[PDB]
Amino acid sequence: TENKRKSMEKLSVDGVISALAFDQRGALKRMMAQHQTKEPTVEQIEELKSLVSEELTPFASSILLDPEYGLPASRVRSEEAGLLLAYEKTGYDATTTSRLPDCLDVWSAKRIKEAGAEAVKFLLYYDIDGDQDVNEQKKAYIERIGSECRAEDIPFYLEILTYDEKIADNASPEFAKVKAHKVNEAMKVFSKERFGVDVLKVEVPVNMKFVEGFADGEVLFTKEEAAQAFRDQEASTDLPYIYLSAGVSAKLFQDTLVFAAESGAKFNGVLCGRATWAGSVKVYIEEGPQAAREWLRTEGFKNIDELNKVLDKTASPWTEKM
Repeated sequence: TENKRKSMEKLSVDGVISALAFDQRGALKRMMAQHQTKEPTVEQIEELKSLVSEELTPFASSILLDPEYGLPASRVRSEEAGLLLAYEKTGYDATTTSRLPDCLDVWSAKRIKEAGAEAVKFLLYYDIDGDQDVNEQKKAYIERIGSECRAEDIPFYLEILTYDEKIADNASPEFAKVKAHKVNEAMKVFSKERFGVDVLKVEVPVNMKFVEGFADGEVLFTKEEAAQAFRDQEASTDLPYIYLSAGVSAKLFQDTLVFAAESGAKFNGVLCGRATWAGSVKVYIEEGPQAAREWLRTEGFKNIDELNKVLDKTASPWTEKM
């Protein structure tokens, strides 16, 4: 575990993971498609990932990229930034309820390490209350990956995105009502030794947009209830865990971290994506590479710098977990 520990250190600063997430594929294409009539190209996708990597990794402990479009971007990251690579095929088949995991066809943990990565990240969709046989298949799949990573001596970062088989839209009030249970129970399953997880990458256990004080519409939760969901999450695992930002704004994500910390969560960092760099997409598409670069240096930098200042007072070192 000395090789894993020193990889873990390459992904962190002072035992805190302050990482930039840009393995988005499907979601990035949908964003780019809003601003031009032509289909987003391979060249366009590769270039924007490269710009964000070159410009913002000086201010991140590591960057998460996908092997499909992100390999050029991985090669321009700052000297001090570690690399994580995504291992799962993107998205999911919405015509079925199972969302079964599937690794990229020509990739292995060994090849990911040979690409210069210090971690393998894998995203799993998980409904704790879903079909038991579907769940058995998923658990066996994660066992395999965790074994691969042990053999190649590379940290395994498991991303869990929760869902309910019975609910199509995870932004809805009916999903917000069961999110805490979905998130916290999933973490308990995948914290077991047999899965070989080094770091859990997880959602905050509340949709803050339905919490009193944050909410503009229906209120579902008091702040106390929200705070308890965070404590329940903290008690769900002894593993290092970090928060993904998903589609929330920079400011809402920052406010959530302060709230998590005040509640008693001992999260160990974040993998923050769209909140930090989303504004660059429209600029890239409408005005080009140089204009995107100028946005990244000014506005992008401000988003990430403001994130780092919040992390310095909210996040806890993972060194106190192993």
